[PDB]
Amino acid sequence: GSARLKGITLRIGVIESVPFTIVANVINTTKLTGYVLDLIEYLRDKMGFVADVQLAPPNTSYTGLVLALANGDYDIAIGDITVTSARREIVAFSNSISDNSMRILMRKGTLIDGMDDLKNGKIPYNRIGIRIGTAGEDYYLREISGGSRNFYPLKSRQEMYDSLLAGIIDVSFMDIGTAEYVTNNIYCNLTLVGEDFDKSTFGIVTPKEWLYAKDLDVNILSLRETGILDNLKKKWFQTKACP
Amino acid sequence: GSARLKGITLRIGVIESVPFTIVANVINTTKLTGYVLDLIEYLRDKMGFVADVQLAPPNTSYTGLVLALANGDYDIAIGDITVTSARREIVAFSNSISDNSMRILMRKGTLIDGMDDLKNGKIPYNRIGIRIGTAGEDYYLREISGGSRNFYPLKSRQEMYDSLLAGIIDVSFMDIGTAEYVTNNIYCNLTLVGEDFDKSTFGIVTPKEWLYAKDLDVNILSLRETGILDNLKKKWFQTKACP
Ligand code: MET
Ligand code: MET
Ligand SMILES: [Cl-]
Ligand SMILES: [Cl-]
Ligand SMILES: [Cl-]
Ligand SMILES: [Cl-]
Ligand SMILES: [Cl-]
Ligand SMILES: [Cl-]
Ligand SMILES: [Cl-]
Repeated sequence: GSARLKGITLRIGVIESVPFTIVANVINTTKLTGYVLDLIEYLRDKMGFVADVQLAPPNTSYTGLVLALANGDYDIAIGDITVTSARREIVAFSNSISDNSMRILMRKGTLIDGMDDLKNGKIPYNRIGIRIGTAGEDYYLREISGGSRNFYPLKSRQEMYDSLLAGIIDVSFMDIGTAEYVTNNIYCNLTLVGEDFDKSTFGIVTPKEWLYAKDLDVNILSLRETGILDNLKKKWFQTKACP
Repeated sequence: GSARLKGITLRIGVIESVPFTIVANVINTTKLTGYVLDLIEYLRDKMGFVADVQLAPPNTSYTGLVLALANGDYDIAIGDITVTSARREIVAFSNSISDNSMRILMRKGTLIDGMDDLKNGKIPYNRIGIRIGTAGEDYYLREISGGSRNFYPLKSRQEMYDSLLAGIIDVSFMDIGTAEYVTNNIYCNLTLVGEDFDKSTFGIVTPKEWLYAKDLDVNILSLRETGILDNLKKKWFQTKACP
């Protein structure tokens, strides 16, 4: 059957990723803001659930978040979470909240023209940094290395940026939204190269055969139709600090 | 509960729309080809269902196709079918098979800059053609006419083209993929104008709470990941016959 989320408490898993989910230390506690938190508020206001927002532990991967939900740790998870076939085997996803694709990230001045350089072996595989438990890893294993885990593994975006800046790796992969955001606002010495790749979608993770699937989907689609999702994207992503 | 589609017969509703579902008569019998027919065969090969493909009667609308499925006339429906909030109330949708948006269609030479001209009343409402029972109608009512069905109603794409060419209407709306195909291959004197609008997705229509939801979704996502959906889009949409 189906039912409405009105009155229900949802444990909502979120994962740090600026400007989707921004974690600020304050004194001492944490305050969450961002596209995701604003989305939650639009859904809460319309649907009437009580939002119990739970930030995933540091270094949790995207796959880890999904598995945690599947094991009953959260009721739903909201973020820049790519819909993939392996994930869909164990959880369901809402209608898409955003289109997505990936970009190559590198230091400015690095002699890389695009994905051909990665696939032709111009870069040593152990100098391609890949965050384990991400769709980027899925792409890498499918399209670059033929199943071999021969990349430089990364535990977080922060390790990615630090390793690029330190010259420990030469490239990595990011989703296009955050890729643009961080290269235009935080790391002025990092840049994007090549064509975008792996066109995909982000969706809200839910349990398989969830009682509340229809309620959530109708509401997401209504936010899409009425321009709210576009408004939130502009609010959080249309900024550029770097000169 | 859940089940696999192997060995199961699916009645698959399709709807004429070149080059998604292309309908020919031959000598008397009907032949179907296109992106949709190829997609069905990719899914059949991997999932092992028995395909019973059924073409919707002439002048069936997109809303009509969805309602026919909800009434039990089909098991699934595959085509250039937009996922909307109103439809999700009565049916479910698979994982997206394609991103989508709409374009303004017009005769070459018509002095329309973009959607603002329609919203400002540059065009008399009876010269804006809208196919009833489509997402274009939904958009018109929400964003242009404040709920007033004051447009020139159309029963099919053919009536849309004929009406534009005869000078009975000045503009209509199409999905981007087919809009490009038709103006680049069939009607060389029609053209597209303005920014894209109503970003959306296409999905396979299924019953709500369907037993086979996961099997279908995992397989669509696998076709995405392995590049088959990209290959199919290239095969059917890359052509440009017009000079
Ligand atoms: C470029 S990989 C970034 C994370 C990705 N959106 C995921 O869900 O795995
Ligand atoms: C521009 S409306 C074209 C039909 C649309 N894809 C629908 O499902 O209603
Ligand atoms: Cl969707
Ligand atoms: Cl990323
Ligand atoms: Cl499911
Ligand atoms: Cl999707
Ligand atoms: Cl416009
Ligand atoms: Cl169309
Ligand atoms: Cl449902």
